[PDB]
Amino acid sequence: MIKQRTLKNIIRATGVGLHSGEKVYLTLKPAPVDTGIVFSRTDLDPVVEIPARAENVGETTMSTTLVKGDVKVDTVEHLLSAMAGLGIDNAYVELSASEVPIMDGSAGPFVFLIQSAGLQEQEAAKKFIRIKREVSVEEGDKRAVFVPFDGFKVSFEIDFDHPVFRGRTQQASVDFSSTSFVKEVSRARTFGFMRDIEYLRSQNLALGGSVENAIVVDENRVLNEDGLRYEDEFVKHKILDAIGDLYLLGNSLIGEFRGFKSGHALNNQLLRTLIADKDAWEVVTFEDARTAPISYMRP
Ligand SMILES: COc1ccc(-c2ccc3c(c2)CN(CC[C@](C)(C(=O)NO)S(C)(=O)=O)C3=O)c(F)c1
Ligand SMILES: [Zn+2]
Repeated sequence: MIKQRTLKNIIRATGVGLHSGEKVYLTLKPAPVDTGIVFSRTDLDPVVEIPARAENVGETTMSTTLVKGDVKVDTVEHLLSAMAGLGIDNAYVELSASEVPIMDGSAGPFVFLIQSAGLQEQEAAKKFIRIKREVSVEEGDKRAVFVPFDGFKVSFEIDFDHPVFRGRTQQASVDFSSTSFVKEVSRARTFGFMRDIEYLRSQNLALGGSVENAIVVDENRVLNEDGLRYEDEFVKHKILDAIGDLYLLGNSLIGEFRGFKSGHALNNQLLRTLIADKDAWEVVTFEDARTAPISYMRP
């Protein structure tokens, strides 16, 4: 069968929240079968746990935020993308502060630490959410779609009137039914504009943000000394974001996601819309990895 996966070993990372600027200690732990990804504020007494599930999304403003009462876990999308990309079903994610560390602004450092620690297959069928019917949401200009697809593939298009974007509108489509995640999207960094930065810092947003953890876009140029990891790094990062927001379903997807100027807000409306429409999806397992439409890296 395709089996559930957890961490082989505990991972510890220190970093800074992108939005909060707060210093945060991250500990990823193995978790039992069917735990899913559960975030835990270990700075609070008692400790507050929040499953990474669509129903626990609060603010979807400049990040995906999980809420339980007053308690928030901010900017989960890059870590969850890493979890989803590597096929990790079960883990505890402990944080000493509200926000996941931004690292280099990609999922790269997370996939490096996880893959260094290694993965543990568990004696239980991995569950997938299979898209059975088209499901679509639109906030005027913006579109987010699930389509039936025998595998896992993500298409995105952004279209910002800004000279940095080649003049050519950056679009990408990636099939992740095999092992393209690490190579293709893992290293694509978040990005923001010199134009917006003083106002956002006014709203206590992007306080931790620097060239060290983001693509910083001037009027006409990327400011980073070393420029871009990829020609389409911007749209690849939007794909990384979508994979993490989609993992809030709680299981890997069998289907196609298509985003059109989509962000955290619309991604979350699409999951809620999907979850409501029970004829549009079912949960499937695979007793024989050889006939499954998804394959995973050696553990
Ligand atoms: C040093 O100068 C600057 C200027 C602007 C920024 C900056 C300003 C704002 C933002 C970011 C960076 C990253 N970031 C998150 C981006 C975004 C929300 C995202 O990646 N979410 O996962 S996105 C690409 O979907 O729009 C911001 O909103 C900075 F970090 C530094
Ligand atoms: Zn992002």
